[PDB]
Amino acid sequence: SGKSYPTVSADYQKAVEKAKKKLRGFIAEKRCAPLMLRLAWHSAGTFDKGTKTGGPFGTIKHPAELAHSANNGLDIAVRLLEPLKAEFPILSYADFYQLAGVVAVEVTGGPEVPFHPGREDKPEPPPEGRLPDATKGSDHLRDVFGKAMGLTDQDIVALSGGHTIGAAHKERSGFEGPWTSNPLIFDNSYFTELLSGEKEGLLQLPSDKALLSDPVFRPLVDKYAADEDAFFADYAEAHQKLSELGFAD
Ligand code: HEM
Ligand SMILES: O=C(NO)c1ccccc1O
Ligand code: NA
Repeated sequence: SGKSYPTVSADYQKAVEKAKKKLRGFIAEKRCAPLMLRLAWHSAGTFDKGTKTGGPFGTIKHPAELAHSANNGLDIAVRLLEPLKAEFPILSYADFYQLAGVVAVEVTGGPEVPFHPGREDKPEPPPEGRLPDATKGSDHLRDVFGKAMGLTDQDIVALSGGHTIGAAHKERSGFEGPWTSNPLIFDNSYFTELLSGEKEGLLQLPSDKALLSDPVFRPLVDKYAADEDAFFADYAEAHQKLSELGFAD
């Protein structure tokens, strides 16, 4: 929607296809899908529509951006991918990381998020502080996803469902544990667990709980808890948009 994707060479397209396969096997074996989804989303989620700065242009590999507190632990993800990236010198880091995020969702059983190549790596990381704060609520979520990224309220709730895989770590954010009973399985359980309340061994952030009390977010939580197909459709739409912020406009 509103996108005009660039032309890339046949050899570039060949590399995308081969890298997709290599990433599947690597991410599945290493059990790092959630960390790779977090990497891709943290790279993309810095987009500010007003200034057209940040976004999915490969800058998350820069030591300066990895040092942002919201990126605690993503240095591990960058290191894990570097040997594989080196097998695909023709690819931009931006394309590679966004492809890794799409693959992370696929190999855990989630929707097939469309992918288009051609992002060009940008020289300078954006300023720290654009990623969302786990202790804040719905006004903050709309500031970050809406006023900065330019995504919709539907996209906020669907993308929050990325917590359906993975966990927090007390040494990284300070929060601790998985949102779901099957942290390597991508399904609608994040919403089921959010709605059933606190269960021992499972995590809810204040930012997750904010979805339950908001008049626009709550009907979406309910929809996704009742209808995984609907969640998968809206998730794929939102993740594609996120992965393409500032790209091919
Ligand atoms: C809605 C606002 C969000 C907030 C406040 C938030 C906050 C957090 C926090 C505090 C952690 C734990 C980090 C750690 O301690 O390891 C985390 C992890 C994670 N986030 Fe988010 N997040 C948000 C949105 C998203 C989005 C949009 C996605 C992707 C679609 C996402 C994907 C993930 C994943 C997969 C993990 C698990 C990482 C792992 O298992 O190592 N999050 N998030
Ligand atoms: O990993 C995160 N989000 O996915 C995250 C981690 C720490 C602080 C804020 C955040 O948004
Ligand atoms: Na899960």
